[PDB]
Amino acid sequence: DLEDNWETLNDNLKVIEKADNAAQVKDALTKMRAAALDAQKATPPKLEDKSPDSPEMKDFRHGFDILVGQIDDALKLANEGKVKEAQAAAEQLKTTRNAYIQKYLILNSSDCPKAGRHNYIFVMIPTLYSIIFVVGIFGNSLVVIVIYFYMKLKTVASVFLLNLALADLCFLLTLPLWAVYTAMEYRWPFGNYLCKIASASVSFNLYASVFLLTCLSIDRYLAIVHPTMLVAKVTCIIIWLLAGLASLPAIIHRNVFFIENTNITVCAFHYESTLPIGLGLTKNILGFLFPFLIILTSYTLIWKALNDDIFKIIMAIVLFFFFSWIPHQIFTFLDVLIQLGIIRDCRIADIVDTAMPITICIAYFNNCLNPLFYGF
Ligand SMILES: CCCc1nc(C(C)(C)O)c(C(=O)O)n1Cc1ccc(-c2ccccc2-c2nnn[nH]2)cc1
Repeated sequence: DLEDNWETLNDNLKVIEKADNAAQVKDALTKMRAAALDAQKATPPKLEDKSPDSPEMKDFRHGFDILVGQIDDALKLANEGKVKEAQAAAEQLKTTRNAYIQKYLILNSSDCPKAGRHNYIFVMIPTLYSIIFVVGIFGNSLVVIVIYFYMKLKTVASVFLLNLALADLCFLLTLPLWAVYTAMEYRWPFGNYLCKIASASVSFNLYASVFLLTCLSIDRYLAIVHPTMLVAKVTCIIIWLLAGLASLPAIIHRNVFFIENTNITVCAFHYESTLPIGLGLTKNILGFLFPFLIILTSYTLIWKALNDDIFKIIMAIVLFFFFSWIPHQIFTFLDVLIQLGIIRDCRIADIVDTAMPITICIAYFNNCLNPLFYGF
């Protein structure tokens, strides 16, 4: 935990400022020495695709030798019983802290920084996120309990729809963190752990859902074109594995970063060959093309052929879900043209950046209205 180490140091360093005697100084200094060594083992935000033996990481750890070496000589004063002398030596860690934020914790400024910053986006988006949240909680909470009661896990279709309800709940728990994020004019108070798991949870919902809907399609194809409860459950737990592993880029590259040397802290992806677009497009093929073709060719048969009740809900979930992702896939494509440097105009950037939040709501609006399709 590298953020906690800096919190431990910055908190202890303030105990030195308000100190009285050498014992109180040493007690705080001895704890700061431990956190530097614990930090020196860690990997910083910007050095993700580099080895522990890289010259970048050798420089990371050398910075924390300069830290520990400075904490040594300050301790030497506190062992001798020199408080006012030691209090000065501890202020040398402020230049190390400053040096550190500049090198690893500042996101490289775009040409169009303010693009997307509009007041209505910071009131519209959170209140949308709030509605999607609480409706979706009571919505998908009702669906799981009626599956235990009424359906009682009778069908093979029933189990995939129970899983989809749970996958929607896992997503919804996190939303409050993005609601306020956007309400705070894009700044993230919740730290670096939650930056990752809350970003891994929305990628999850995309992979989980589409794999679950692929199974609902393949199920309804097999169930009434060529008329396995154990195998369905074996699939569902394997879907969670692949959706977790597909969301593993959210855990690796997401970090809380400052911007342009300011107070406000953003929870952004680090991109850093240009294979991040080359393999940033393999999510679209495996997300869209692999399921979409299988799911179209699944239903185009059984719709034309045709049991009926469960087909009506799955069709409505499937058609909406994919129609919802068209608006966003258009603008996230456009955003990749902006990131690459293909398109310059900041007025165009502004349009894409302001559109993005809205298109994201639409893509994840299904998590609260999927329960409404069960009603029917
Ligand atoms: C439902 C997501 C809510 C959300 N809204 C926003 C903004 C644009 C500020 O309004 C953000 C945001 O970019 O930080 N988020 C997090 C987020 C978005 C997409 C993804 C995502 C979705 C699919 C595939 C990959 C990712 C992803 N992972 N890491 N980075 N993007 C992950 C987290």
